Amino acid sequence: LKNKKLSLWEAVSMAVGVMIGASIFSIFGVGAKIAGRNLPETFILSGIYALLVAYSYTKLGAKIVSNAGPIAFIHKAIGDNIITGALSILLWMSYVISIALFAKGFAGYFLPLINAPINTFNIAITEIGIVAFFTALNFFGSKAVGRAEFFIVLVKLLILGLFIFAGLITIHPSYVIPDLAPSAVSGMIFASAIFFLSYMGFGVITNASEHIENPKKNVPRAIFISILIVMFVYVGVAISAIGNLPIDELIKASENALAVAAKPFLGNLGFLLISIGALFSISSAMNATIYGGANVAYSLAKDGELPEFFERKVWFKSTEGLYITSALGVLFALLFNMEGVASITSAVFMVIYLFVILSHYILIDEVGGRKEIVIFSFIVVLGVFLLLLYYQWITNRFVFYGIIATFIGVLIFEIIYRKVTKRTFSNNMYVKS
Ligand SMILES: CCCCCCCCCC
Ligand SMILES: CCCCCCCCCC
Repeated sequence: LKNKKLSLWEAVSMAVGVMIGASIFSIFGVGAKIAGRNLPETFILSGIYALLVAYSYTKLGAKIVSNAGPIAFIHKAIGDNIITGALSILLWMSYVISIALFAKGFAGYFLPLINAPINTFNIAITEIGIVAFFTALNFFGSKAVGRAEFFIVLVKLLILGLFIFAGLITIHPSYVIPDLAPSAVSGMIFASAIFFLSYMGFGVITNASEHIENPKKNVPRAIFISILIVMFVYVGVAISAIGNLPIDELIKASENALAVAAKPFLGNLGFLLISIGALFSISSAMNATIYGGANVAYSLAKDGELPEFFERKVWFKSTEGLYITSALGVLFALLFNMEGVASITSAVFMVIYLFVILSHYILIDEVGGRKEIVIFSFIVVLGVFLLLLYYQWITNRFVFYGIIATFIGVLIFEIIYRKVTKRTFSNNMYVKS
């Protein structure tokens, strides 16, 4: 008896697909708004943060194998307690808010495509509709869409290959050169904090590590390769879009930026292709996030453990979790705007990453690595976290309290859940590895 395993390239594709769905087709507009022409440099900077985090994930994942992902690293370092417990809930939440992000991104490209007006109602309906669709998919087609994921990722990479290389032919180099004004530089740095989520490949990979062939080798390789691929794609797309459309026209077309940005150099067929590619990209990212991420993370948080053998591409256990995940996802999507959801997601990922970096530090004699680099990584991510919170405090204080309420709500829930259920975590998550 054995799990259906992913090869290296399938694992790479999975992370690349999720990352592109979020960065290219969901939050790209927000980046044009905050970073403007410095957006290409924002992606690079966010990629540096991602690589610093990757240093820890790759060292830990070469030694520890578990579908519990970061929660296995954390348990191995600090044992079982309310922190470990709350982090398992937080990892689930990170998938929940990502679902809101994808739903929003889908609505943004979908409504202009069908000529529907942008309303608070039309947006709301389309988000509810797309989430409900992926919820229902559990019962009829989540595995089949799963088999289509690899081919959707290839196609959107080609489409974005076209966008990059055709776009570069006609770019104005005069709007490609980085703006070094103090306010252009500081917008670039604030955006980088929001755009940390652009490299959210860690989740789907490590939550699938036992379903990955030769995981001690291929989990670290998939994390590193996928980050490098998307770094090149993002920079190519930001330059091409920015060099072809007035920066203030990117911002008005925020919800579907790249389809409007394709028009100058690919005409109405480019608008159509980018829009259709966006819908498939986001769709495939949502399937990977729900069936592969959220299903795993919910069961681990609820049970304190996972089955040794299960189908990743369905809601394999505790079906109530599927409805809870979808309902909370729709809630976040209705309450906040794209920049809001992006900020909350990025904040949550940073807290997970900090505890992984800490775990790497505690377990350094066992897993290896340089203590200097690990401390450096921790300080960077913490700094970026606080920059994000500061930015929210001055820009949108509702988002600020939203972020704080999430962390606090998660910790309080853990204490109450642990007391009600007696649920505990053990080294049986990773002991066999
Ligand atoms: C608004 C409901 C959308 C219906 C699902 C369509 C599948 C997405 C593929 C483009
Ligand atoms: C993430 C914590 C999940 C708690 C829900 C348990 C409900 C049990 C349904 C029978």
